[PDB]
Amino acid sequence: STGSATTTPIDSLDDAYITPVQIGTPAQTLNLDFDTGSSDLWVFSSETTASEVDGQTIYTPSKSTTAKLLSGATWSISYGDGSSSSGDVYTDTVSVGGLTVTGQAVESAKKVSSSFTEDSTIDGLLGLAFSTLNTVSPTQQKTFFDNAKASLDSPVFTADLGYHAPGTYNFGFIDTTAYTGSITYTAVSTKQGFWEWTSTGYAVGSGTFKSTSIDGIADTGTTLLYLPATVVSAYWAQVSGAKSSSSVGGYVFPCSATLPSFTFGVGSARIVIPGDYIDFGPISTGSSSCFGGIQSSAGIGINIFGDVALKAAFVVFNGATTPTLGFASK
Ligand SMILES: O=C1CN[C@H]2CCCC[C@H]2N1
Ligand SMILES: O=C1CN[C@H]2CCCC[C@H]2N1
Repeated sequence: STGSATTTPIDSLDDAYITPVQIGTPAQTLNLDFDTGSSDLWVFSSETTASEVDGQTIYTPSKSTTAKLLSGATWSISYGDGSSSSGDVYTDTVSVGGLTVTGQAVESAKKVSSSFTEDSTIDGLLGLAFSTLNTVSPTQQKTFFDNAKASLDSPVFTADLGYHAPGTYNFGFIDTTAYTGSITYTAVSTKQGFWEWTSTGYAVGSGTFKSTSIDGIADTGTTLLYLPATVVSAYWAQVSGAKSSSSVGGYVFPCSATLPSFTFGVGSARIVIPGDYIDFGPISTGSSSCFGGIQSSAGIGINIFGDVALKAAFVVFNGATTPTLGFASK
């Protein structure tokens, strides 16, 4: 089997991407944030505290003839940005772009933190990291990809995110019309449960390529590119007036600037992020200070190749017995 679904930016800055997902019988379609940095599929639901729902579409398990309470199971997750959610668990039929899994754990939120309530465009998350990170207790549950894997034509999914435009998540096949050149594959460590790999270096604008190993994760659920402070300083030094602002929480730059590109290495290959992809717009409405798309990972504990980096490439998440990642230009 295969599946193919379009993913759509939630706003004009590409702050996140949402993909429609069918849950239950008859189908209830919710728009989920596909997140290769976590492993829980959770949704706003009829069980979510009413004051914490503001415009999201909810899953109602009592209206699904295929829903079954997973008795005794609970879940609770906290993300790197301080947001969180928790609840109980149903199994139900879940379909993405024509690919159907029966018996998928659908984690129903009883509580969500303020940042989730305040984002009416995101109805929940669909985790695509390794199932070892799934938070369901006492019986850990598998991700949608893990459940689908054996049925897929090939044990892979691909992320093809757009810049200021929709893109595609495919399951079970590699669309050879969706990229240019060849796909360069690179080793993955699953020891932390992430799609963790090592970039071979970077360049700023037209500058010379610096060969240096940069360990990090491919995380579709993170908006920006988070890299070591040395690398990030070298980038922003090329932008007149750019500076790190403690009050804003990262590098800002004059909105009048033209940003340089940033290149990262994948083995001997190179992925070029155009400068415009690094512009996240005014820090507040009407400001002439703009927020940068490349930020330091120093306070995080891991480097994160988020959407800023991934959207410059066609990315293969190869879930074979030894997982690997593939990157192509497009
Ligand atoms: O609550 C948790 C459980 N352990 C991890 C799961 C994936 C997201 C990061 C972290 N947060
Ligand atoms: O596990 C993850 C990857 N996806 C994102 C969700 C929102 C907060 C940042 C990040 N945490």
